[PDB]
Amino acid sequence: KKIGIFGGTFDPPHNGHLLMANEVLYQAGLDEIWFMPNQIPPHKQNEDYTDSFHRVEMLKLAIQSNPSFKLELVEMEREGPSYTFDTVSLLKQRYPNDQLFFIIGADMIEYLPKWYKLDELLNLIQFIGVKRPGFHVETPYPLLFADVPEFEVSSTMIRERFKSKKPTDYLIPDKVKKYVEENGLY
Amino acid sequence: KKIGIFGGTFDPPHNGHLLMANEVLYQAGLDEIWFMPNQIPPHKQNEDYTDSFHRVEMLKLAIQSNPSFKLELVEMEREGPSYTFDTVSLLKQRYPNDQLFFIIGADMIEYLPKWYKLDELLNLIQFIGVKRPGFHVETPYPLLFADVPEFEVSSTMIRERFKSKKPTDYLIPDKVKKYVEENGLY
Ligand SMILES: Nc1ncnc2c1ncn2[C@H]1O[C@H](COP(=O)(O)OP(=O)(O)OC[C@H]2O[C@@H]([n+]3cccc(C(=O)O)c3)[C@H](O)[C@@H]2O)[C@H](O)[C@@H]1O
Ligand SMILES: Nc1ncnc2c1ncn2[C@H]1O[C@H](COP(=O)(O)OP(=O)(O)OC[C@H]2O[C@@H]([n+]3cccc(C(=O)O)c3)[C@H](O)[C@@H]2O)[C@H](O)[C@@H]1O
Repeated sequence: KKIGIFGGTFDPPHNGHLLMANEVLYQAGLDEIWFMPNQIPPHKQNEDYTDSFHRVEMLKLAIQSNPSFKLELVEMEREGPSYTFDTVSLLKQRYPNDQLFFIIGADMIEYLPKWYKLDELLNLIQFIGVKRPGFHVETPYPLLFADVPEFEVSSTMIRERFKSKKPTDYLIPDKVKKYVEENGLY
Repeated sequence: KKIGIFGGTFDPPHNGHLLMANEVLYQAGLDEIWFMPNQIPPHKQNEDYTDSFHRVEMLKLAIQSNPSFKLELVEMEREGPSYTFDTVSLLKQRYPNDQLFFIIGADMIEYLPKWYKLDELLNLIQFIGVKRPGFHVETPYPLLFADVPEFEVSSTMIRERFKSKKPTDYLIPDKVKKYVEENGLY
């Protein structure tokens, strides 16, 4: 079972995610994409990253309509900063017969260096890069690519959008927008 | 009444369209965007557009959920190649008290020169340029700009996608995908 782990803090989740996952899904020839949400984002524990419960909620709304997208709360499986090396380690254990790939966008590609235990991690799983507008890939690390239309949208956009009351339409599912307004986020 | 005429042949209409329009609507402080479908695309009369009726049908689906998006079939009422001069002329007559702006993406911007009566049209109404990924703005014509998130997605993408059965999800309203599938398009 060829699976693509798509970790992210999704605060909030937006179309850009949906499109990349859905495109990587096809391009890397995967069976299902796994949206894995951080308990507490490793690279940002000093940034004020929404309570998790709302992230997993917003996440569930953004991916319901796609049969091939599946939630994965394995990192929510208990306390401490969610370091991919630790998680992937664990995952390769629960699912030893499945083919696993991790997915990141241009953005993170630039961050590979600052990233806990990347040299051990890269040995565990293979990485798939996409290419996000504004950032750019180039890494000196083993990484496979997947052509994916560039879509300029990041959560931080929406958050500011959602606070200065700017559009946010056609950038996040109409379901995710409501949850935010409803549950008072951003 | 501040209006942004958003002409296109929309074959098919896609999120890129929806996104740009909804942004320009904000960025240029307009009251509503008018999606204006060609009867027969001026700049490509020897290609294949799809009979129109479907373009208007697909167009109608894409913009239903947005109260500020409106359909304008003015060009559909009177035969022959839909030249923006002729039309904007007429428009500036039916609506003498409303503020009218036209809208194009980097795509069209590059094309301003090969464009029936630009010099006289430019006199009639003000254009608002966006910027599409792949193309790029630079023109020697009087044009205003509206910052709008780059979204690399074209109808010609979809058409090919919809015919080599590739994803198309998250690129066109799901209502638009159905119409195509049901009505045997592309
Ligand atoms: N338009 C777009 N086109 C393509 N991708 C886009 C995108 N907008 C956001 N994305 C991003 O969406 C995904 C994730 O969303 P987002 O919430 O922004 O992701 P983010 O919070 O920045 O972090 C990405 C993941 O990498 C892991 N990480 C990060 C840093 C350090 C370490 C470590 O162990 O040391 C691990 C962790 O699992 C995290 O969930 C991809 O990472 C991608 O970069
Ligand atoms: N991702 C994206 N980001 C921003 N904009 C994007 C876009 N993808 C498509 N678009 C385009 O969508 C809009 C229209 O859709 P589309 O079907 O592609 O538009 P298109 O068929 O290329 O032509 C644009 C409009 O210009 C007029 N025109 C064109 C050529 C010659 C003459 C003449 O007077 O001789 C007149 C005509 O009224 C038409 O409605 C904008 O033109 C924009 O460029």
